Amino acid sequence: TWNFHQYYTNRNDGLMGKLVLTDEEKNNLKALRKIIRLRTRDVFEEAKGIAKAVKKSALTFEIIQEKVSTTQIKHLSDSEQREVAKLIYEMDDDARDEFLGLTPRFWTQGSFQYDTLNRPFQPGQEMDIDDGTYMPMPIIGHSLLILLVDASLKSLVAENHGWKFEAKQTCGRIKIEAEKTHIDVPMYAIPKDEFQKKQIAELDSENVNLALREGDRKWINSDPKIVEDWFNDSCIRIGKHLRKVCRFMKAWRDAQWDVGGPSSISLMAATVNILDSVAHDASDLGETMKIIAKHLPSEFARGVESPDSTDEKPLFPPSYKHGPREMDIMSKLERLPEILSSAESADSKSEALKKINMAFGNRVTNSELIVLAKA
Ligand SMILES: [Mg+2]
Repeated sequence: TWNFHQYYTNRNDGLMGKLVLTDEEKNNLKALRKIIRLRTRDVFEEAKGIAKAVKKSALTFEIIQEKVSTTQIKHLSDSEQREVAKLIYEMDDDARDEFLGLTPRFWTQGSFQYDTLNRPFQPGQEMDIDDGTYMPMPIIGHSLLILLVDASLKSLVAENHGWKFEAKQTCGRIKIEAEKTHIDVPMYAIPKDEFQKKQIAELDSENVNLALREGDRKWINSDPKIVEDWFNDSCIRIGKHLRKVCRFMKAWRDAQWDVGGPSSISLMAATVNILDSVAHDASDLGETMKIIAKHLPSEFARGVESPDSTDEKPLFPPSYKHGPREMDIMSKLERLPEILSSAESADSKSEALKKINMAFGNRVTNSELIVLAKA
């Protein structure tokens, strides 16, 4: 019978040592995010410069266009530039007024904010950085904001070799395969007055709207602060070990799937439900990971519901809604406890390391992190 606590938690050779990024990596991602923010704000200032020239000495559309083709918005297709120029021209005094006072704001979400960003494992796997841009509007164009953020990202891509722009449904994305990193930029709309009033010092989820790229619906009520709050709360409530086991389950997914698998947020939600309803010992994360693995299939089978009550879709669908994908996820889920149990009862440290590395991959190599269990 073996103990795997050091295998999991050691910050040098242990799994945690292999997943957490160094302060340098962490700062390179902050620098990249700062770059994206600066360019977004700059492109908005250029566009607003044009619009301000429109409010002032009213100019012709063909002139507006000529000015637009000189700003970083020149990194859009000639048709998109046409769209931008148009929307800026067709603007009424009011919309233009509101627009000239709009300055985009930013707030990061996902792993990087939760502090659960794992070093990518298999080739193709990358670091996900979601940095949302919030537009303080009342209650302006959807297309105009989408085009301005798009123009910011494409303008940054036109400056760097190996960078790519991908237009996804809930965001515009910048990929950097060579650096194994990618940054999504979802756009939200928030109430202006409440934003200013709170600034002179939390908004209301009911008024935080996520813009959708295509479809009949161009906005949906979605606040990331809900999930962030929920996880932070669950972290204080459960303990410092929740983030660790969440990182471990995510690493497990990253090791069992080169691409795909259950979302990290479903694994997190389930893991928190388990740690909330089952007794465990934080001074032994191997035992805890065994409990978690043991209760995960039963959690994913019943279905995992988002900690956001406004979310109508679940993080993971229940059993009677499972297709090949969810059945595959249930296959691996049900295969993990057998691996931890097998590894626990190995015949040597090296074989225990071999068996336990069947779940998280060959990342931990030091077999001395595994030790005999005390009576
Ligand atoms: Mg993302």
